[PDB]
Amino acid sequence: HKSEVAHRFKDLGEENFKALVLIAFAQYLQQCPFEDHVKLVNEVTEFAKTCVADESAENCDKSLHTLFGDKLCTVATLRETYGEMADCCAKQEPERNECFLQHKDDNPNLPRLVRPEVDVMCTAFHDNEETFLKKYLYEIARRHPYFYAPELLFFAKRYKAAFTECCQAADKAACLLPKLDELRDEGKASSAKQRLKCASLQKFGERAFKAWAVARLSQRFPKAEFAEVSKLVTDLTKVHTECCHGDLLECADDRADLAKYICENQDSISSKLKECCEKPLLEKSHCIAEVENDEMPADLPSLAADFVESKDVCKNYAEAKDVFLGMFLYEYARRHPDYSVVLLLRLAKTYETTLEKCCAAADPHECYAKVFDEFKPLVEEPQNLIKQNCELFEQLGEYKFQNALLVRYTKKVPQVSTPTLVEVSRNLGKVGSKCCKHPEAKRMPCAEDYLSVVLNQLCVLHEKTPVSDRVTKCCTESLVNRRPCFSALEVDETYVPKEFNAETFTFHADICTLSEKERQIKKQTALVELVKHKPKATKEQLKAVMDDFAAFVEKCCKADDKETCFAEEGKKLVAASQAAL
Ligand SMILES: CCCCCCCCCCCCCCCC(=O)O
Ligand SMILES: CCCCCCCCCCCCCCCC(=O)O
Ligand SMILES: CCCCCCCCCCCCCCCC(=O)O
Repeated sequence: HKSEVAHRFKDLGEENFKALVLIAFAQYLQQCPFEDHVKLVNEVTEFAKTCVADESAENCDKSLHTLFGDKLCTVATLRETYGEMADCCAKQEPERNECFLQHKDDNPNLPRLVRPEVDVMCTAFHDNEETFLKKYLYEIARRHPYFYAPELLFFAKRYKAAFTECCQAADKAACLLPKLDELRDEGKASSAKQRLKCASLQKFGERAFKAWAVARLSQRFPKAEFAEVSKLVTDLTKVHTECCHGDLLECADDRADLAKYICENQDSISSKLKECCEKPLLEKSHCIAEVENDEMPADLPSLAADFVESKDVCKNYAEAKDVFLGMFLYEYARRHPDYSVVLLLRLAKTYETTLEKCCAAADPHECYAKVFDEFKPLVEEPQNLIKQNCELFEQLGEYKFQNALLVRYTKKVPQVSTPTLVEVSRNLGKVGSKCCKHPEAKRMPCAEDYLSVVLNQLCVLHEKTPVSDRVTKCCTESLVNRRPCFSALEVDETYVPKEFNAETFTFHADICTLSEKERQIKKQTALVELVKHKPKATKEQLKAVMDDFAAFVEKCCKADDKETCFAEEGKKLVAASQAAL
């Protein structure tokens, strides 16, 4: 263990080191040009090979934290470009690394990355493959300076995979665009989850996080003993607190540790793990954390012995409340992978709340014998909406369904921005497609999964530009109560309808040109605007107007002189709708 650079270069491989060095630098120095970092990276790599050859050589003894610092502080235009940051360089180390972390900018002012024409990509990718990929790695890096670097590195390679396949396929855009849309979407998702998880830790504190993890880890490793789960939860909770804080190496090394541990103690934890524990350093902890729920033990009791019918319960509770409730959750979670992490927390919070009454009451055993009764309705609420709504998505496909929701929520929260209403109805809709194709024993996690990100995205927009007290309530409640609070929203019976607008219901023959996506967005803005103009309108009345609009369109887009039909027939539609409503 002579040299941390040498170890990390041996550990990683040149090609990975190089990628990670690049992502590291790109995250701290977001206003420098790609070609500058190639210079850095290669300067570091060239250096890193010295030490691999002879860990005694100049500076090899130095700390990665110290060599990264020294590198940063030899950028000349550093005060010019960044200003405050430069002042960090005047600190001797331990603080200096902190000072660079402090003065990172999350969310700079940078132009949106344009996706080129398919053919430009494939061509460039052929012409010069590495410079193509790293360039774009450099661009996502600077735009997400707090994203775990090897996770990012993992996407680059799924990216490389998608070029390698489709730029040798006759119909390039037919292949590539969905693959890339998948990845766009799967990275915004990921890059939100991290922001949520960290924000959850600061606001709600370390306790609740452990609660969450226990439920989770127990769902995943049901054969493990509660102490093992506790060992895991604990270290895992360290890991999130350190990775949030933004130190790459602390986050990395901590994670590495945990992967060693899990694979060394493999038999104690999960059968479904051999696979992952084969994969090399970088992929290990990624893989572990993605992995399937292990199959549950056949020989499995009711909980009721240890948590209802035993005496010694109030003693066992009071002896250590958080550990006893831990045990409750461990036992309840591993019996139910088909529950949402959050569902299981509603059980524990409800349980908790009874013992607070019943251990302090005259007859404890009798104050609480009817408590798993209290769970019955808590488990059915999420189960029912799933059945109800996945039934409804079965009737009307993804699209007709999106419009069902678009009506639903526009009624509930009419004050929302119309685009905002369209995007979430659209996004929700998609969840329906994804999660409803699973069986019932597998739906409720999937949906928690998705809803949680949508529901957050929702609440960030709202944080920035507030529009509704009732929304604010949900976004400023526990991540446990979040989804129900939304489900609890009712039709806004206060709402004053919006002044009719001629232009809003005028359409032109340009929509017949537009892609089915493009069209649908046009149609769907209308439907909202319609809902916001005549909210007191019935589904029947609405399916009426919607069907007319639909015929109208397909009349003027199967007609000579399209433009003048849209002005004339549209004149009718509006008057005849204005009427019916
Ligand atoms: C001059 C030195 C600059 C810093 C070097 C770049 C940092 C790369 C090291 C990250 C190692 C990641 C370890 C994998 C842990 C995991 O499984 O996620
Ligand atoms: C290894 C011990 C883990 C500690 C387990 C904590 C048990 C608490 C379970 C109830 C859910 C807590 C959610 C936070 C919000 C609240 O209820 O106040
Ligand atoms: C920026 C703020 C936008 C807010 C959009 C308000 C619309 C509410 C959407 C909540 C969807 C959650 C799914 C709940 C399922 C249910 O209806 O029971």
